[PDB]
Amino acid sequence: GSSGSSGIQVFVKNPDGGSYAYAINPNSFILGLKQQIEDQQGLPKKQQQLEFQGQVLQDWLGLGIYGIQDSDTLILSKKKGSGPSSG
Repeated sequence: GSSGSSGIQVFVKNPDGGSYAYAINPNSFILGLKQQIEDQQGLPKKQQQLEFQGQVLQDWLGLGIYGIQDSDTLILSKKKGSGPSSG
């Protein structure tokens, strides 16, 4: 387990059947959190899409801009599709 007086703990529910508690500052940018999921899970950000209360969290929108709090849940869904251009 982990802990930290500073920062909020969010649960990332994967489309598989589980959830992982991630650590990220509330002032940080959304993208920041995603990265951690791309380096931990290996899944590409462009794919990983977290939605809250039915809203797409941008990258330039801090975790606060929306109003996210600690002990919150985040749904993960891979972009259903694939382009012929892979870089």
